[PDB]
Amino acid sequence: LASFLMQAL
Repeated sequence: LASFLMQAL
């Protein structure tokens, strides 16, 4: 999940 939110960056 973290990566799915951090993809914004």
